[PDB]
Amino acid sequence: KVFGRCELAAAMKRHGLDNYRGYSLGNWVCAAKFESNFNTQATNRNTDGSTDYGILQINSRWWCNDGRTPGSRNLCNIPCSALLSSDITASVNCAKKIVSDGNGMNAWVAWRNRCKGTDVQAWIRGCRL
Ligand SMILES: [Cl-]
Ligand SMILES: [Cl-]
Ligand SMILES: [Cl-]
Ligand SMILES: [Cl-]
Ligand SMILES: [Cl-]
Ligand SMILES: [Cl-]
Ligand SMILES: [Cl-]
Ligand SMILES: [Cl-]
Ligand code: NA
Repeated sequence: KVFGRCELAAAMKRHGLDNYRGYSLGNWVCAAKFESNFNTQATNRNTDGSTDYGILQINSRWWCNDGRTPGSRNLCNIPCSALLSSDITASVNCAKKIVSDGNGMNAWVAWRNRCKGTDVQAWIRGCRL
């Protein structure tokens, strides 16, 4: 599924991401925009042989199991394929663990490079929330 901006914002809010660990909803929407372009099916192979999965590009080295990332953990206890669902519950549940891991949203390199410090509230502008 390719979410609409305000559509994803509403789903993230429903699922308890707005202000989770202090990060406003615009931060999460901005991260999803630059990680996956709002596409739940997005996958991206990393140079280390791990893969990033779903609307928040959660990575198989630590967070999910794909059976093909040697030495990796599965700290969210989910198959990475669960992160590709039209329903964002698994991705949100796992994002909450990630953002609680110590470095906040700096875990998402596209957040740090493209969202952090910007006017992130623009991403939820005009949304009925
Ligand atoms: Cl957009
Ligand atoms: Cl915001
Ligand atoms: Cl593996
Ligand atoms: Cl493969
Ligand atoms: Cl594990
Ligand atoms: Cl699995
Ligand atoms: Cl959803
Ligand atoms: Cl933080
Ligand atoms: Na893994």
